[PDB]
Parts: sequence; C-alpha cells; structure tokens
Amino acid sequence: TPDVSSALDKLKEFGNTLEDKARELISRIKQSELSAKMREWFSETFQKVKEKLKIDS
Repeated sequence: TPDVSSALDKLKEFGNTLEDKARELISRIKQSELSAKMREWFSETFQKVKEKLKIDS
C-alpha cells in the first residue's frame, strides 16, 4: 500500500506490475522468509529490556 507524491505517477505501468507481485508474495509470507533473521533479532533486543525493567524479570 505505497503513499504517493508524484512517484507511482511517473512509474504508472512499471509501478502497477510490482504492486500486484507484492499483494501475492507478502499474502502467504507475512514476516516468514521476509523476517527469520528479523524475528530472531526482535526476541533478543526486546528480551534484553524486559529481563532488566518491566516489574523485575
């Protein structure tokens, strides 16, 4: 869902092609083989904060 400011106006024929390929590849993945290294890093960066602060652990 890309927010335009004369960007998809210039690439209107090329922009419409990889807009259909994004609602197709992400509808099935949805942070799976897009993340993997990102979901390991989120349960690591947030876990360092939570064990120190919150209430205690």
